[PDB]
Amino acid sequence: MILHALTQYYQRKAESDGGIAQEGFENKEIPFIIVIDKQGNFIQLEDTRELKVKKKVGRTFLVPKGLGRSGSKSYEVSNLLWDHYGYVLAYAGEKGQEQADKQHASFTAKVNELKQALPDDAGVTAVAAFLSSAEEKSKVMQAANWAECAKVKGCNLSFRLVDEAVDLVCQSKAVREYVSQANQTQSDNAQKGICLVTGKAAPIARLHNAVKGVNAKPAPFASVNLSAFESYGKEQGFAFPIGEQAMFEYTTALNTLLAGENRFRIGDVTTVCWGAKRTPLEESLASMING
RNA sequence: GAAACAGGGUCAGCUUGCCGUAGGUGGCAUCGCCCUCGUAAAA
Repeated sequence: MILHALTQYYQRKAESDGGIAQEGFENKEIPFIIVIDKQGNFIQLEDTRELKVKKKVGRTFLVPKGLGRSGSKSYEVSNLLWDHYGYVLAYAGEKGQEQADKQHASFTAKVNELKQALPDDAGVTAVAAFLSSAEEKSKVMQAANWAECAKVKGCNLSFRLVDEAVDLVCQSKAVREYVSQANQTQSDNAQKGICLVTGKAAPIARLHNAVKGVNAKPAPFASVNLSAFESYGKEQGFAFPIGEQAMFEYTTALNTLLAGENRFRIGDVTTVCWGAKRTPLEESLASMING
């Protein structure tokens, strides 16, 4: 009942003010956010990096998912608004600026289609004009704040537009409904059965969402990657069919648990710990008592 | 839901006195004493 249980807990977190990502997001940490007006052009640069024992990568913002780069044609894929410096600002960082430019090229296009698919939000218009006039930040990326010089702890920056100061353009309502309906449409495009978890016919998710914490590297919960494990011609990640919506559900539930206090990580075997009726008052304890 | 290695090896070694010494001693009557006796045996 592994995956089904994970899904149960995701449902609990969603329904119980747990503030988990809503089917359409990941709580990616933004090292710093560019504050913009209707034209941006470096209205301000806030650095969010101020955090715990180390100078971390910002405040936890349930921004759209990391669409993942996966190497070769990295620049083609670009996260929705929050993204890599070369994608967003076309900051050089190194000779890998040309690719960054291409990164920027697609990121712009992404933002541009974000404007085209979702107009009437000042944020996307703002970032579009921002991309047009990134020179205003071409100085700022060495004027206000820095990216720790290769691709580290300043990378994965994002955009916040002035006049709200607390809500990221990524997590802005308008952009949110866009990304949710987009996750719905692209899902509708793909095949439609069957969930291993909800058991309903639903979009099968290739590339399970790489839950983070058990391995040192964030790792797939279940990714039939190598060719042999590819069992019955389902051939990569359909080998296991799980509803992509439910894929999100459980992978986020697992991520939260793995990052929650419930991680009594005995040596290798990290051990999350649910409660079907969440908050059974033992869930928080179960690590403290076995660890 | 077939085919699938825990694997290919890895001195516990190297070496180290249980020793240097250390009275069983000093010493203490076997004693004090006691009839083999009373006796029957020259065929």
